[PDB]
Amino acid sequence: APLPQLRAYTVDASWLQPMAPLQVADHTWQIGTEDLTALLVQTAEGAVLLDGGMPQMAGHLLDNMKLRGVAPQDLRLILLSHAHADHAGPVAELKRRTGAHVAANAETAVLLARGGSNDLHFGDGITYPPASADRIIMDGEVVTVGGIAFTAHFMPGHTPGSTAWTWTDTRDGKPVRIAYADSLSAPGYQLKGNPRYPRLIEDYKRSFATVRALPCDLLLTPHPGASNWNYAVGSKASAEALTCNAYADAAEKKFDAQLARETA
Amino acid sequence: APLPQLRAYTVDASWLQPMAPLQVADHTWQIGTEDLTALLVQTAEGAVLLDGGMPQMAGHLLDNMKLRGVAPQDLRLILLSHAHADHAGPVAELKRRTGAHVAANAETAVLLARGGSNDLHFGDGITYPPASADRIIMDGEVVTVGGIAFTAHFMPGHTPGSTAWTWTDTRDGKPVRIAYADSLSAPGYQLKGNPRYPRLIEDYKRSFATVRALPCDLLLTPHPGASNWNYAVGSKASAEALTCNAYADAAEKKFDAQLARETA
Amino acid sequence: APLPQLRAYTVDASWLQPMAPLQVADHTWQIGTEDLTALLVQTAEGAVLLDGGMPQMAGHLLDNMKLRGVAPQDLRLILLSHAHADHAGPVAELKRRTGAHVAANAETAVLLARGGSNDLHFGDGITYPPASADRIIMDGEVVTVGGIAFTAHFMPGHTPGSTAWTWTDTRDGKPVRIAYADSLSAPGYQLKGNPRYPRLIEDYKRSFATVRALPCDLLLTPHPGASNWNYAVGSKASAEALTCNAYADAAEKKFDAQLARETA
Amino acid sequence: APLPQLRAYTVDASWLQPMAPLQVADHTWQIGTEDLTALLVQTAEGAVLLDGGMPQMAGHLLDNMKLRGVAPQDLRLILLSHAHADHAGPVAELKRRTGAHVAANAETAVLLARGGSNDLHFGDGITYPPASADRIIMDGEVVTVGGIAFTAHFMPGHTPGSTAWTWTDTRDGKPVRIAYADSLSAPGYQLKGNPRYPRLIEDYKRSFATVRALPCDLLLTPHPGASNWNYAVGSKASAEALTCNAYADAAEKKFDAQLARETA
Ligand SMILES: CO[C@@]1(NC(=O)[C@@H](C)C(=O)O)C(=O)N2C(C(=O)O)=C(C)CO[C@@H]21
Ligand SMILES: CO[C@@]1(NC(=O)[C@@H](C)C(=O)O)C(=O)N2C(C(=O)O)=C(C)CO[C@@H]21
Ligand SMILES: CO[C@@]1(NC(=O)[C@@H](C)C(=O)O)C(=O)N2C(C(=O)O)=C(C)CO[C@@H]21
Ligand SMILES: CO[C@@]1(NC(=O)[C@@H](C)C(=O)O)C(=O)N2C(C(=O)O)=C(C)CO[C@@H]21
Ligand SMILES: [Zn+2]
Ligand SMILES: [Zn+2]
Ligand SMILES: [Zn+2]
Ligand SMILES: [Zn+2]
Ligand SMILES: [Zn+2]
Ligand SMILES: [Zn+2]
Ligand SMILES: [Zn+2]
Ligand SMILES: [Zn+2]
Repeated sequence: APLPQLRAYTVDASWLQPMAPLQVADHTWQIGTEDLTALLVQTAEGAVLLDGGMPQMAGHLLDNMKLRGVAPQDLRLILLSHAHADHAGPVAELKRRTGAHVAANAETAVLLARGGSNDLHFGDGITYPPASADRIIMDGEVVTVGGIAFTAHFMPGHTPGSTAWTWTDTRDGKPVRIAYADSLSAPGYQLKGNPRYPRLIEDYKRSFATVRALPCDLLLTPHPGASNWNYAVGSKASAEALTCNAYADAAEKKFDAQLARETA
Repeated sequence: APLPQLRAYTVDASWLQPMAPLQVADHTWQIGTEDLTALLVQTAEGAVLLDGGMPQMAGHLLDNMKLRGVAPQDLRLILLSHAHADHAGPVAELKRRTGAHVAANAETAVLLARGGSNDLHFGDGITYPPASADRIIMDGEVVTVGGIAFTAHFMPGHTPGSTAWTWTDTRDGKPVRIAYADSLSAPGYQLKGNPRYPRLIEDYKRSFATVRALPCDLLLTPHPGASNWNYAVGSKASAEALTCNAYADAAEKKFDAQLARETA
Repeated sequence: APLPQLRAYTVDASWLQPMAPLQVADHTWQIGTEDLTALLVQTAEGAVLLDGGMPQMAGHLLDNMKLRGVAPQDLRLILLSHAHADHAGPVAELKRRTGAHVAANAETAVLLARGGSNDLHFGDGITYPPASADRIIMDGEVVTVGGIAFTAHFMPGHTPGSTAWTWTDTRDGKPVRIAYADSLSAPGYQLKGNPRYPRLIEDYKRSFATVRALPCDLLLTPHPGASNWNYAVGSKASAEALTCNAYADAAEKKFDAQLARETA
Repeated sequence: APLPQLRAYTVDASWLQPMAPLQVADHTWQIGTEDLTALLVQTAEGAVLLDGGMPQMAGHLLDNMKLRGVAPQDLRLILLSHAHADHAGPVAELKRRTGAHVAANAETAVLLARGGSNDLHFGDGITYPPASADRIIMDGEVVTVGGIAFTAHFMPGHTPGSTAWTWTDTRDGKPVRIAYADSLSAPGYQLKGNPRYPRLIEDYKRSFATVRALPCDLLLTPHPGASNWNYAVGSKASAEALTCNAYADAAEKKFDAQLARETA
C-alpha cells in the first residue's frame, strides 16, 4: 500500500469566474472574480492592489489593470487582508511582473514568507508560492500612495496577521469612507485550548469590537458574500450590503454558537 | 468559463511505496521508498540524512530512523542533491520535528527558500513547503559529522544547485568510497538558448566530466533506476549497479540526442 | 567635507565583563556577563539558552556551557526576550557552532531576520549579524524541552516582539516559579504619536498589567540592575531582587513621568 | 579585563567625498563619490542603479538622482557587482525609499540576505543592513529596462557572486559598449587551501579570462582607481583608463605574486 498522493487546493467555480472591472468609488475598482475580491485603487502617482485571490488569477488581474489604463510598472504597492492562498495567491508572481512592493504586518509577512505552509489550522494542505514583504507595518499605521491614505487595523482571528484597511475615497466629489475588513470566520478551527493558538478566543472577541468601530460608509470583504456583496449584478452589487456593526454582530453570533457546539 | 483549477504533483506509485531500511555500508542506510533514495548515515555523534523524497514521506523517514535507533533529536544535518519536491519535499517538516540543520549551496538554498516555485523549467507547477538553509557550502567543501567527512561536488545541470556528495565508509572494516551523484536528466528542458539558463549546455557538459572523476567505489542516485539500483530485491540491489563512468557516459549520450532532436 | 564615518555600538565595560556560571536554581544558570543576563537551563535531553548578550560574547557563552558539561551539540533551543544587539547579538554565530534552533514570535523573528536594522526608534545605528527563526510561537504557547515547560507571554513595548518567559524549576527539590521578563524601558522613544508605532502607549500599559500577573517566585531581567540583581556578589545576588509587581509598578511610574515630560 | 568593544568599518575619506553627477555616456552617469562608483542609467521607462557604495551614501544617491530629474519612484532596478558594505551598503534603505527591485545571482543574494555577515574572509567585521533580492539571475542572462539590455557575466573571485555587467549605450548617437567589471583583488585572502573556498584559485583564473573577453569599449570598476578612472578631474576622467585586457592582465600578475608570496 503506497503513500497517498498529494491533493490540490480546489475551490468553487465562482471563485475562479473572471469579471470585468466593477467600479466601487471614483478611484476604487473590483478587478477579481465573482466570489473573490481584488481591489484596485488608481492614484495620480500609481496604483494600489488589495488582495489578489487564487494563485492562478495573476494573469486576470493584469488584464483588468490594463483595462483601467494601468501598466504593470504602475502598480506601486500590494496590500493584504490575510496570507492565505485564496487571497494572497498571485502575490509572488505579481511582484515579479509588476515591480511592486508588498506591505504587511509581521504575522502576515512570516506566513507569506513560507507560502501558507505550516498553517496553524490547515497544516500544509493549502500552500501557494511564497513571497517576501518589503515593508512591515504596525497597528494603526498609515500608508500613503498618491495622496490616498491607507490605515491598517489589526483584527487577529482568521489568521494572526488579519488586517482591515480603511481609506477615504470620493463618489462624484462626495467623500466616502471605505473599509475593507478581513473575514471573521473559523472554518473547522479548534477554538478552545488550541496549542498552536492559545489566546485565539481573546483575539476573535477583541477583533469583533475592532470591526464595529471602523470608520466605514461602505464595507467590503475578501469574500463578497460575507458582507452581502453580489459582484455579478453589476450596478446593484452594493444594494443589500451589510454595515460594520451588522457584519461583526453576525460573525460573533456564529463564533459563539460554534464555540458552544465545540464544548459538546 | 471559469479559470482552471490547481493541479497537484502526482507521481508513480512506486515512488511512494515505503520500504524498510536496506543497508548500503556499515554506516549507510537507504530508508526512503522503492523508487526514491533517502540515505541515512549513523555516526557516533549523530545521524545525517541525504535527501528526503516526496513531501508526504516525512513520517516514513522518522519511522525508519526509529528502527535504526535514531531519535529525532539525533538527526544533526540534512544534505540535499537538488531542491525539487520529489527529493527535498519533507525538509521543512523534518527541520521542525528533528532539530536538524540544512547545509546546501547558494543555488539550492534560494530554490529551497521559495519551495521550488518559479522553477527555471517547471514554473510553479511543482511546489513544496519552503525551508531555509542554515549553512551555505562551496564547491569542494568538506562537512564533517561524527568523524565522517562529506565532500560536496557541484554538478550544475538538472538544477543550478545540483550537488554530488562523496564520503568514505567501511564494509566489514574495508573502506568503501560512496558517491551520491545527482540526476543528469533534462525532462522537457529547453537546452538551446534558454533565457532563464543561458549557459545550460556548458554546465551539463562540465558536470558530465565531474561525475566521471568522482572518487567512487559505489554509486547511488536520487532515483535508484538511474544507476540500475533495485531497492526491492534487498540483498541483490547493488548487483547490476553502474559505475561513475557508465552513469555519466550514458547520461551524456541521452543529452546529445535530445539536444540534436531539439534543433529539429 | 566628506560624509561621516560609521560609528560602532559601544557599551559600558561591565556589560562585557565575563563571569563564571552563577547558579539560580537546580537547572538554571547565569552564564553571561556582570551586566548582561544569559540564562542556561540544563535538562535531561539538552540545554536551553535564553538571550545571549552582545555580539562578541559568543565565545564566552560556549566556554561557560563547557564548564557546565554542555557540549555545543547539546544546546537544543535558543529563546529571546527581544531582538536587540545587546541581547540577541551572538544568536547567528551560536546557531552555526551549536546546531541549535531559535524560537521567537513573528515580531521578534522579522527584527532578528534583518539584524536589528530599520529599528522603529534606533534606525540602523544598532545592527548585529542577522539570524533566522526556526519556530514561530504565539502568545501563551508552551515550549517543552527535556520535561521543562517554557511559557511565552507577549509584553509589547520595548520592541513589538518583547516576550517574557516563565518556567517552574526546583531548588533542593522545592518548586520555584522563575519569570524572565523583558525590559519595560523606552530610552529616547517618542511615545506620543509615533508614526512607526501608533499604538505604543496602549501596548506599554497592557504590558505593565501582564508583568504584574506573571506566575513568579523569582524574577530576572535582561539587564540585572532593572530587577536589583547583582551578579557580582555571587551568593547574595538575588538578595534585594524585586517582585513582578515592584518591577512593573516602578517601570510604569517612569513611563508616565517620561510621557508627561514628552508633552512639554 | 572586559571583552573588546565593537569596531566600526572606517574607510578613506575620499570614499565618502560626494561628487556631482559626472556623465559617462548619453544615458550613463556616475553619481557616487570620488573613490566609489555608483552608476545611474536613465531610460524612457525608468532608471537603473548599479552599486551604491557605503551604507551612509543613501541620501547622497537620492540627491544626485533628483539632479538628473529622477524621482525616487522612477528607480526601477538595483544591480550589484558584489554584496560588500562598500558597494551594497545603502541597498536596504534605497529599496525602502524608492520602490525599486534588486536583481542579483544566488551567491550575491544570500550574502546580501545576511548583510555581509559570516563573510568567507572577513567574518562579521564588515556588516551592513541586510536586503533581499527580488529576482535571481543566471550567468549570461539579459535584464532589459526601457530598451537598454544589461547582460550579466559571472566572475567569481572577490566574492562568490561577483558579477560584471555589460551594456551598449550611445555617445552623441555613436554606440559605445560599456563594461562594468567587478574587482579582481584579494586583500588578505588565504588563496591556497582555504576551507571556506576550496576552488578559489580556479575561480580567480577563470574570471581573468572572462574579463578579457568582455565586449567593452569603455571599462568601469567599483573602485575607480582600479581601472585608472579619476572622477575628480571631471572631463578628463576616462583619459588614462585601462582596457579589459590591461585590467585583467594587471590583476592576474598581482594574484600570482601574492599566491607565490603566500607559499613562503
Ligand atoms: C484557506 O481558504 C479558506 N478555506 C478553504 O478554502 C478550505 C480549507 C475550507 O475549509 O473551506 C479560508 O480560510 N477561507 C475563508 C475565509 O473566510 O477566509 C472561507 C469562508 C473558506 O474558504 C477560504
Ligand atoms: C520535478 O521532479 C521531476 N520531474 C517530474 O516529476 C515531472 C515534472 C516530469 O517531467 O516527469 C524531476 O526533475 N525528476 C527527475 C530527476 O531526474 O530528477 C526525473 C527523472 C523525473 O521526475 C522528477
Ligand atoms: C539597543 O540597546 C539598548 N540601547 C542602547 O544601548 C542605546 C541605544 C541607549 O539608548 O542607551 C536598549 O534598548 N537597551 C536597554 C533595555 O532596557 O533593553 C537599556 C536599558 C539601554 O541599553 C540597551
Ligand atoms: C570589504 O571592503 C573591502 N575591504 C576593506 O575595506 C578592508 C577589509 C580591507 O581589507 O582593506 C573590499 O573587499 N574592497 C576592495 C575591492 O577591491 O573590492 C578593496 C580594494 C579594499 O576595500 C574594499
Ligand atoms: Zn483564509
Ligand atoms: Zn478565504
Ligand atoms: Zn528533480
Ligand atoms: Zn527527480
Ligand atoms: Zn533593547
Ligand atoms: Zn537592552
Ligand atoms: Zn569588496
Ligand atoms: Zn571594494
